[PDB]
Amino acid sequence: MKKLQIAVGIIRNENNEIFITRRAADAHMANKLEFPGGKIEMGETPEQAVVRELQEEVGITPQHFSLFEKLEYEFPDRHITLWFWLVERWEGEPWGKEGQPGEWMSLVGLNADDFPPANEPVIAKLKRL
Ligand SMILES: Nc1nc2c([nH]c(=O)n2[C@H]2C[C@H](O)[C@@H](COP(=O)(O)OP(=O)(O)OP(=O)(O)O)O2)c(=O)[nH]1
Ligand code: NA
Ligand code: NA
Repeated sequence: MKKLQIAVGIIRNENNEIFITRRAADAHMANKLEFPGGKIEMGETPEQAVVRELQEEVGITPQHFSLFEKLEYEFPDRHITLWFWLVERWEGEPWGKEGQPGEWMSLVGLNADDFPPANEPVIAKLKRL
């Protein structure tokens, strides 16, 4: 099975809300809630990837973020490594720049069942911040 490196951004505002998008019906992990992000490309670092992905997907430039969690997940047909970046400062206002659903969700109200299963320990970790 193919093995991908994925960089995602946990976009947290000052009211402890997270900017969460929903994946398309024909995507892998279809219809799931997600942190915006995507594939790290050849020639780019994980730090560069999360910046580029958040610019493409939601129209913000992260600054002074940090690695919140790195983990491996074996899906039924693919293995990925997920780089979860905590993004607490950024330029711009996040929106559905690719036409995807996107909105602010209270951290305490997040339900891990709504996300890909790889996100479960990260969501649990965020809720103890
Ligand atoms: N973006 C994102 N992906 C996640 C999360 N949790 C999780 O297991 N994934 C998985 C789903 C996918 O298998 C993979 C992300 O791939 P993607 O479809 O977002 O990649 P991409 O946008 O770069 O794809 P492409 O259209 O550029 O080719 O990581 C998450 O919180 N955010
Ligand atoms: Na991508
Ligand atoms: Na993506």
